[PDB]
Amino acid sequence: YNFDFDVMHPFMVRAFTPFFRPGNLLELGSFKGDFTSRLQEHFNDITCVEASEEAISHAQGRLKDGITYIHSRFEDAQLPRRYDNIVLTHVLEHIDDPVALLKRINDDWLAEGGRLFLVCPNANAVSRQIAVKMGIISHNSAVTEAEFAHGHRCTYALDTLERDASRAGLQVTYRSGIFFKALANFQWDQILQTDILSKEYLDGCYQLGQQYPDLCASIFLLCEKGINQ
Amino acid sequence: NFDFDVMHPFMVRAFTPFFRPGNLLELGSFKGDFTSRLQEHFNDITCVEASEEAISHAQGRLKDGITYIHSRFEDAQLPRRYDNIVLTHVLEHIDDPVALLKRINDDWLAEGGRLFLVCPNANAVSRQIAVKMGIISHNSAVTEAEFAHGHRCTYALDTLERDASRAGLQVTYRSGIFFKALANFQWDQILQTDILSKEYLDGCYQLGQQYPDLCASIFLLCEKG
Amino acid sequence: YNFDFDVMHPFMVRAFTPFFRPGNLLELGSFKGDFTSRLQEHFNDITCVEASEEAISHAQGRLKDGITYIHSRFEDAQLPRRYDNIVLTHVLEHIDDPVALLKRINDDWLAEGGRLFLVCPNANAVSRQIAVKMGIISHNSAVTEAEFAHGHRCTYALDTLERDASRAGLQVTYRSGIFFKALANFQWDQILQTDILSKEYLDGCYQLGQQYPDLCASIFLLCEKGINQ
Amino acid sequence: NFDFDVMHPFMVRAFTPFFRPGNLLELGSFKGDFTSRLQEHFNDITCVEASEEAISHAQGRLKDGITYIHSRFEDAQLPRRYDNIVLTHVLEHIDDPVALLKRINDDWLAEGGRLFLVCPNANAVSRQIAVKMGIISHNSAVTEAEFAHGHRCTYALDTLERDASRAGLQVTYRSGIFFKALANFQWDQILQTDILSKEYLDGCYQLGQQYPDLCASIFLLCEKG
Ligand SMILES: [Cl-]
Ligand SMILES: [Cl-]
Ligand code: NA
Ligand code: NA
Repeated sequence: YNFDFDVMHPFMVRAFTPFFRPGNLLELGSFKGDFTSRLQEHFNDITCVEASEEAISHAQGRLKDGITYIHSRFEDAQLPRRYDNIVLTHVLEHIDDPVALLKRINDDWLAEGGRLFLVCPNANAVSRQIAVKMGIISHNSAVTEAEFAHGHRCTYALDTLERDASRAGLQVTYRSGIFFKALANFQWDQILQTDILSKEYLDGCYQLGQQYPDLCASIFLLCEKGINQ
Repeated sequence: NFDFDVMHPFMVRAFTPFFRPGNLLELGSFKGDFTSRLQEHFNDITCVEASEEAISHAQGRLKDGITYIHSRFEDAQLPRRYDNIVLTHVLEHIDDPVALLKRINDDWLAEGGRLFLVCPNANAVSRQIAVKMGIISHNSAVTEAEFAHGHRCTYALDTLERDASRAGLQVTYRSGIFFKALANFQWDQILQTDILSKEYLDGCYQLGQQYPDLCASIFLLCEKG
Repeated sequence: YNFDFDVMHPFMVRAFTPFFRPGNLLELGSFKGDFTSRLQEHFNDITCVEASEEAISHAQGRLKDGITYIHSRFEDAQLPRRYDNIVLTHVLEHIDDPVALLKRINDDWLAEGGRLFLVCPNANAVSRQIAVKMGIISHNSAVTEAEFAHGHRCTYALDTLERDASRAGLQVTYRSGIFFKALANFQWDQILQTDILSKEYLDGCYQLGQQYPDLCASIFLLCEKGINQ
Repeated sequence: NFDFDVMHPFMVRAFTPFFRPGNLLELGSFKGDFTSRLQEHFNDITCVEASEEAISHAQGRLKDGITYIHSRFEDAQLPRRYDNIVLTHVLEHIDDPVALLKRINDDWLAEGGRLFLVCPNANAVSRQIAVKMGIISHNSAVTEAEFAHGHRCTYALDTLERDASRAGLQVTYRSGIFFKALANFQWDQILQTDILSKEYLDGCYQLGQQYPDLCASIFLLCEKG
């Protein structure tokens, strides 16, 4: 059990489902294709952009047909088309110039009526706030040493995430949160090996999280295209 | 009027990303004040309203493309099932709310259809301040004036989802509409002044989504169970 | 490990400590003396009112000197004195007429300058809200069957608790919450047998709970005497 | 003025149940506006203020029982240690806030003494609405105007407790003062009207305690580590 892959990925797909547009999907930062496989249950026409040849090859081997793979960094990517749905989940925090990426999404890649599904780890998640109170993390939006090593350049909260989307020219249509998270991953991974927490308890955390977006594991902005000339 | 001038447009904004293609049923359409806004999104709207006077008034002021059904909910015979059903600021008046919601689930929602269920929120900031002030006993109380207006309940997210769930609906999304720190009587006064802008109101709508429990109205997006 | 006795009792004493007045203390509903023993670290002159002869006898055996024991129901209790500190923790929810008890506290028992420490289980605790979303409990302020069996007649939240204090003539001076609680007791009691959660993590829950009173395990009103004639 | 007329009295209300018997030190007492309120609770108050003009003004308008110390914090030589230390709306101006807090911990607090640390809150409702409106980039930003006024930080509970902790203080209680949904410029306008009562303001103070993160100002009660 990995909390991110086994718990968060499915709830993210749940969170997105009511907002999906008919048509195609673009997955930015598809890596090894773990999230793509869930998206394939919803879309037959998926385009995947990933900078790592190794990751993109693994995906290619594992996933079913109907994926267009684009091996590129986002700033160099030349896409053949515009997209009805764009997924950017746990990628923006790794980008040196996040406004410039969101701006490409707005200006170059969103179809008319298209939607961006923008999801990042939340600074203000309960578990993270507890770690801040414990002094393990200096403050909520801090980037820790491990985090920086893993490539994080920011730790978004709803305030700074909407700022950057807004700065990029996107229209933010909906703000929400995914999964009320009171334990840290290291704790989840241990507890999930036990029968202490049920699947219903997890579903409850998802359900309650919608009522306290600011306290969830990940925060979620639904965005639409704004006119920029 | 805060409710018609501020709340109605934000309710439509909140629904817009969830609307399904197809038709729409408005339950409790009254004089058509909300229907007019919905007409910007749908050419095929069916309206159910028990007051003949109200429904007559709407018919007078709305554009073509409306099927009007003059009936109590318990008596209503609808000719189709619906991709979108709106029940906004109605359920808190209903003596047996779960029974109405169960008709929606079992009879009126199309497969794939969505119910837009919106009710005034007991935990709204302005109401909580009124409770702290001793004006209202507690958040989910029904005041004498509200009871006189026909309220039988003051929903919060907990009680509203309970009733939807008991009816057999699948509650898909929970949210709030408008971060509300002032009472209607105060808004109606301040709205005559230039102390608050439209951008302020927009800001309250945006912030509201981040604190659903504190909003003016709470919103459950539901699907057929 | 019992979450209530091992985790909540000590945090309750922490929560109270900054507000304690010099002088004596009255503990209403002292039962077997589990909480009294912690209070004895702070006060040498404690008066304990308890309706159960069995419980009050157990306390008597176990606790150190400096306790005045009063075996009475609250409505019949004739106390010799007024008190600088009154503790009513997890008792008010068991009372058929809670305003009438709080009114005795205001009118008969609080000394001038005296403080009431009023603590009840919170309807809106995170764990409880999750159980509501799971459909195990109908709504936050519901009283479940097990709860009713244990003697609960109400499940307070900050709104209804301040209402009743106010109705009784008390002045509510401070509102807070004790312990950010995302798991149910049955889960705590299992997890506490493991090394999954540390003492620092628990302290973090206490610390964060103060910032979200409405979501804590127990809610806490600090009250002072109001004039009633 | 919202800050002097509403905020100051609620700050005293918030401190009152935590006050220790003994003496009190007010750091950054300026013209004595807050000191006058504290004088209702303490006969032995020591005031530290760097502006000679300000401190002269206070001396003119305050009652006996005040020791005035005209000094920068870094230079201040205090004759005693203090049972109560007040540092309200000062720390956000200090270039090295942890260094000031460390002097408080190590040199000025009496054993058993309490520090009343209060700063304007980045996550205040009114500020969050301003951020959603695009007026301020984000909650903890410092605006040009605020920077011109000397702010170097916009604290929230997370950053304020971080700095107190780094100084070696023991953070004993965390709270908020005043649930604030309107900006000062809006309060100052609405306060001229009769749209909001004193009971409304009291209600905002009461509700604020239940949502510290959303208050006008945040309040840490600290003790010596
Ligand atoms: Cl159907
Ligand atoms: Cl000392
Ligand atoms: Na442009
Ligand atoms: Na009386």
